Order: sequence, then C-alpha cells, then structure tokens
Amino acid sequence: GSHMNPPPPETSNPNKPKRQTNQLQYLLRVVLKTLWKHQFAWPFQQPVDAVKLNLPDYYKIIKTPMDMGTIKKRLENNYYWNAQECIQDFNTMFTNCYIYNKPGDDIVLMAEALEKLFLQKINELPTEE
Ligand SMILES: CC(=O)Nc1ccc(Br)cc1
Repeated sequence: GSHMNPPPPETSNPNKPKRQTNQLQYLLRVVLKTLWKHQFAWPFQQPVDAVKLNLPDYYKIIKTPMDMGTIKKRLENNYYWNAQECIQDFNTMFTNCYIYNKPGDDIVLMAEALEKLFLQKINELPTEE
C-alpha cells in the first residue's frame, strides 16, 4: 500500500515470547469469531488506510493503531503470551475509534456495537487452566 500509511503492527517476530493458553484459544474461537461476523465489523477488519479515507491526520492523532485483521493474525500465528495482551489490542482498537471520531458518528456507533459484544464475551473468559 501507500508509503504514507505506517507499516501495520507486528504480527510475526521470532524474538517475542509466545504461548498457547486456553484463554487465547477462547479469544480466537469465541471472541474474534463473534465480532468478525457482526454486520458492523467491516471498518475494523484491517488497518485504517488513511490515504484511501482522506484522513491525512489519522496517524498523527492515533499513535498506537490496532484493528481486528491484525488481532486475527496475532491469534492465528500465536503471537501472544497471554490473554491480557490480546484484550489490550481490542481495547486499543475501540479507544482509537472513540478518540479520533465524534461521539454519535456512524463509525463510533459501529465500534460501540462490537464493544458491547466484546464485553459480554470477555466477562466469560474462562479460568486459565
Ligand atoms: C477505525 C476507524 O476509526 N475508521 C474510520 C473510518 C472512517 C472515518 Br471518516 C474515520 C475513521
């Protein structure tokens, strides 16, 4: 893509420690799966392309971008050590949306729908075994 967009967040790095946990499996099989197929998921399924969207200030405002395409790759390629790292990525994605956009904007109502589902599923994150 455009040189004016930053590289996406890291999804592969042999130096980073990684482990499978039952909680991370739940985050893939339940949480990501639930959110990915929601009617309002599509704006969140890949990094923001600030050039295509004509948002030249996006990556000036949002210095820790995150999206569900990145999270999906991190889960499927076993990038994480623990569930907290992945939950933080989802929280970062929502908070970026809420910081960049006006309350009540369509993109914010879409994010809020996904976050409500997220919260319900994370309240049920299984005990680590
Ligand atoms: C994820 C996100 O904020 N995307 C986005 C989409 C459209 C506009 Br307009 C602003 C931002």
